[PDB]
Order: sequence, then C-alpha cells, then structure tokens
Amino acid sequence: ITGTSTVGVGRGVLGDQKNINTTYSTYYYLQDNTRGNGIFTYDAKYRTTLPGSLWADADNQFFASYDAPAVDAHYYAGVTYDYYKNVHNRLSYDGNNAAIRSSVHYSQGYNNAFWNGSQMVYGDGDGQTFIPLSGGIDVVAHELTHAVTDYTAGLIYQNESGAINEAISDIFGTLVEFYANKNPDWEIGEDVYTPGISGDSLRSMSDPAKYGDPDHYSKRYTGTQDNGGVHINSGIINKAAYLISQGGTHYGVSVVGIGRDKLGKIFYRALTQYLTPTSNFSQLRAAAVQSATDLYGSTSQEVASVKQAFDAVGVK
Ligand SMILES: CC(C)C[C@H](NP(=O)(O)CNC(=O)OCc1ccccc1)C(=O)N[C@@H](C)C(=O)O
Ligand SMILES: [Ca+2]
Ligand SMILES: [Ca+2]
Ligand SMILES: [Ca+2]
Ligand SMILES: [Ca+2]
Ligand SMILES: [Zn+2]
Repeated sequence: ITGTSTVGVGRGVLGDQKNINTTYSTYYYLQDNTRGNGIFTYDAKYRTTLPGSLWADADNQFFASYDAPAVDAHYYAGVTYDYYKNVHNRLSYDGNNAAIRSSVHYSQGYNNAFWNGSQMVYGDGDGQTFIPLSGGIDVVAHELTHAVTDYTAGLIYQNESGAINEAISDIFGTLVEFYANKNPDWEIGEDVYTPGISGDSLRSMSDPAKYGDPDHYSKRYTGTQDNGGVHINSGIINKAAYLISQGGTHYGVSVVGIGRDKLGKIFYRALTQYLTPTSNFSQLRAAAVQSATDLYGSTSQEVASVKQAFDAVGVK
C-alpha cells in the first residue's frame, strides 16, 4: 500500500519486545519499506485462503497474543533479508529485490510452515508439537531459503535433490540464527518445537541421529514417505555441513573445521553456480569442492575439509 514508513513496537511469540517496520495509511500495516521492494505480512485468519489480508493495526503497537506470530514473521524476514544482502550480496530471494510476503495464522492447529511457490506460510501449531512457527528465526530463514533455492539451483523436491534442498534450508536457517546471535545452535526449530519438553528440537545438524535421521549415506532412506525422505536424508548433508564448519571425528574420519562464514560462502556458491534441479549427493560434493577451490584454492585447507566432511558421511 502507499503510505509513509513508520516504526511500530510489539512482542513476539516468545514474549520478547522488538521494533518493526510498518507503513501508515489510515491503519498501520505490516509493510516494511526499508528492505528491497518491501516485506509484507498477512493474516490468514485461521483459514487456508492465501495470502489473506495485509496485516492492519490501529495504533502501531503489537502486544496482543494474536499479533505475536505476525511480529516475528515480519521481523525475522527482515533479518533473513539482511543476511542474504550483507553476507552474500543477494537482494531478496530472486536477486532483484522481489517483495517478500508471509501469512500467519494459517489454518487451525497447523504443525508446519512452507513456501507455496510465491510466499511463506506459517501455522500456529497445536500447542503440543509446535507453537506458532514464525517464533523460530531458523524456521523463518529455512522457509525464505526455499525461495532462494527455487530461484537458483531449483532442486526438485524429492529424493536426493530434495534432501539437498532441505539441507540448504537448514544450513542457511542456522547461519541466519547465528547471524542474529540470539541463543544460536546447530539444532532446527528448538524455539517453537514441543513447548512441554525442554532441550529437544525437530532436527539436529550436529547429531541428526538424535532425532532418528541418518548421519551417513549407508543409512539413507529410500522409501516413498516424505517425498522420498527429504526431511530425513537431509541429515546426511546437514552433518557434512556441521563438520565442515565445526570439525569433528565421525565414524573414524577426522574433519578440520573452517568455521561458519566459510561454510556459508562455499554452500552459497554451490547453490548459485553449480547445483542444478537434479543434483544428487555426489554432485553436491563435487559442487562444494569446486566452490571451495574457486574461493580458497585447490591446495587450501578449505578444500581438504570439504572432502573430509563428505568422506565422513559416506558421500563420494
Ligand atoms: C523448519 C520446520 C519447522 C518447517 C519445515 N517446513 P518445510 O518448508 O520443509 C515444509 N515443506 C512443504 O510443505 O513442502 C511441500 C510443498 C508445499 C507447497 C508447494 C510445494 C511443496 C519442515 O521441516 N517441516 C517438516 C515438519 C515436514 O514438513 O516434514
Ligand atoms: Ca495494536
Ligand atoms: Ca537457538
Ligand atoms: Ca536453531
Ligand atoms: Ca521443546
Ligand atoms: Zn523445508
């Protein structure tokens, strides 16, 4: 909408106060004009028609319980935009400052979030498996990263290419969580998963097997559930990424860590310059090795560590 840029204040899902960029024209709208061609947050009103209504508020204060998922979807989309722009020189998900749209309060008791081809969508959860999913910065960044993937490598959402697609979203979700630097970890969704259980998460990158996901190619799932295991087999690539950054010895194979920033550079380059819609895990290894070679040189520690990490998870 046409209006003037304003700054509202509210509380997110976890009870924390933050400022948000809004637009005033009669109402205050969740429309942040400070980033690209805008970040827009919508109310789906517990229904499944999308996007729903651009979020309108009378007073620019967003402290109601109903407001909290919108505050966080809006704010964390901003953080994710900033990460891609500042760290990777990428302007929004399409590289040309496409408007970023999110809807919250999608459906009833909805234990998921997704990119629908055009926008992000967040359930409220059922209060048992999830609370409103936009409360997780890693979740928001995971979702926006699906848009980045779709505009770049285009990894098909099934089997190995789909597990790479998933791991890319977990990797960048985590790197955005570290970028914001509030309780960062290598777990996925911990801030919004199972409010009645402390210390767990939906997935772990550092130890995927903790939540039943494979950490070695020999343990890959090859059945048909979950689009051929895209959220399961992602553990193999998540573990490799974790090892590249943090190091470790895994099934006897030692990896020298090179840190998060270099992990991100290597994988961003792989995603945008080498991966294709049909890439498999072996092809990801080759893309990561080539990306590290481009950035750091063939004889570098960075290249050596990429190879060690893929060796450690059984991907040649
Ligand atoms: C980071 C978490 C909290 C959310 C994350 N959601 P996601 O974006 O991977 C869900 N994916 C999804 O709905 O894909 C199906 C789809 C939906 C619309 C268009 C095309 C394909 C996830 O791991 N979801 C798990 C629970 C799952 O779907 O198994
Ligand atoms: Ca208000
Ligand atoms: Ca965390
Ligand atoms: Ca996390
Ligand atoms: Ca929990
Ligand atoms: Zn995903």
